[PDB]
Amino acid sequence: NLPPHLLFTQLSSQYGPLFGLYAGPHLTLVVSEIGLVREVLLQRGREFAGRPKMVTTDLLTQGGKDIAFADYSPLWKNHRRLVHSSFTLFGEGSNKLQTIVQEAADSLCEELQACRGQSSDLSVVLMRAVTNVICRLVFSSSYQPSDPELQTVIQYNDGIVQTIARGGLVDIKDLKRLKECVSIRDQLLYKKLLEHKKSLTPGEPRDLLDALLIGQQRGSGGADDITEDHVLMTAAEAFGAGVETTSTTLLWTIAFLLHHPQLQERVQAELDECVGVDRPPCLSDRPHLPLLDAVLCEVMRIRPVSPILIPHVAMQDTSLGGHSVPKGTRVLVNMWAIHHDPKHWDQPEQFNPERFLESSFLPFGAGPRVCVGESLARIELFLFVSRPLQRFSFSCPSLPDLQGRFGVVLQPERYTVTVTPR
Ligand SMILES: CC(=O)[C@H]1CC[C@H]2[C@@H]3CCC4=CC(=O)CC[C@]4(C)[C@H]3CC[C@]12C
Repeated sequence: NLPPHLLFTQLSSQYGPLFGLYAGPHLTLVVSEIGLVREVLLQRGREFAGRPKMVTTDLLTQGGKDIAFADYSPLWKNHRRLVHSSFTLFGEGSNKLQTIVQEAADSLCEELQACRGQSSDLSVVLMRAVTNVICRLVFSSSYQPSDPELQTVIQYNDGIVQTIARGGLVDIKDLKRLKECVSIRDQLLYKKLLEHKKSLTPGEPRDLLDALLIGQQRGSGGADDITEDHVLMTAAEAFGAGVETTSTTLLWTIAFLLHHPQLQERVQAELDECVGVDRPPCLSDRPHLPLLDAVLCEVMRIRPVSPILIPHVAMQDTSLGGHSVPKGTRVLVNMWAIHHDPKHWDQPEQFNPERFLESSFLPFGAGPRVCVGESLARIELFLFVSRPLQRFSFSCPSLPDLQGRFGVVLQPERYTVTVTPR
């Protein structure tokens, strides 16, 4: 009838913004209002920082050794501290990410030239580009578009997406097809991991994978220290969490610029004044591109990639609203609600980047469980989007459907778009 994110958004008007669903022994709360969600993420962030141990996830994360589906704990804090710093170093700390992402936007731009004068479907092409970026950032891969090993990775990532899309988080088989995908994935990375452990300079540099292995190098004894399996799982997750979210956010951006050609022209003016028409845009231009940033913020608001977050589990007996919340309780954060709440947003259903130009905006979550790839994401999307807008104009050749479909993320239905440069 109606997807859960809209259903509970819709019920929040008449009945409350906190809803309790029952199934089996576990209570499941759904939270559709900013104060409540802030209570879960920030205010009692630590209490609700647990994750649920499903069987798909176990396969995925070799038993909860990743970041996303592991419980808050001494081991998980060191692990994430290790991760967070790794990313910071590659993005803010220097220009390895900038370079990776610029040089990839080249390839992407080049691929698009050749697609003129078609009414191409991009999505594959972008998928490729963001996947390549993450291959680069994690292994120092040097694949070009045609490369078969890159093609392997997209194919096992793709299989995992397809598999999960049909089936379970079981919030609210064929589980063998995942194991298969997972195995080829686990092996290929491990190989890369072996290749990396052999050539390893701690001072620096040269890779997210290096950076974890160093961190794991410094690994006194069991209790709260990361094994090597977490390194591998964290590398796998950089794709798992990073590709489909980033590619989709790009797919929406473009989808919306088709509906708003004027706005696409306005951002293109911004780029022309501020950046050359030759120079590639780089991170230092960010402050000087206020509209673009607005556009990006708006896309992330209006079509949240995960309109319901992965559950937050109640680590101890706690409370929410003024209501007690037993240990083990699952809490679904309704990202669509808080991003479409008319109490907090004027014309929340209209695409208006100007609303970010002049509070309950949490595109990356927040609190202990906040996105660990936020800095990387933001840089990815800035760099990617400035370049194609600088080099290309995207028009309709009937306009794409902006409702959205739920794969493993919320995403627009496949569309054709005319791609035209200068
Ligand atoms: C909540 C969020 O936006 C991110 C954080 C972790 C991410 C998940 C991590 C596991 C995963 C692996 C994949 O290969 C596909 C997408 C999924 C299913 C990811 C969907 C987006 C998630 C759920």
